[PDB]
Amino acid sequence: MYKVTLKTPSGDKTIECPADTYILDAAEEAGLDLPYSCRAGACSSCAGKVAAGTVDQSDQSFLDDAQMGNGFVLTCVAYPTSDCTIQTHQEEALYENLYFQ
Ligand code: FES
Repeated sequence: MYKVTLKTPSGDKTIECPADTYILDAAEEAGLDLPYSCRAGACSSCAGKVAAGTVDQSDQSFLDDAQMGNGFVLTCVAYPTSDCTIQTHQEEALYENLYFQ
């Protein structure tokens, strides 16, 4: 898998997310304070933030490719296309920016 360090409001943890399996599976495995939702992309409140590396969230709701470069991504239907660091609870970041990055 790819090693993605999820940045949670409680800290950070490196998970192993397969190139076929969405981050949240490995994310919850790692022990994050990450909720569980649809895994189908019915919303974007559970939108992770690509702090580092990259992931596959092309079919994200109202998030665009540029947002991924900005470091804004989806946790439900996305997984690392490389080893990365992914912020969790920063859903707003796609909506505005959250001023994190
Ligand atoms: S629950 Fe609908 S996208 Fe996470």
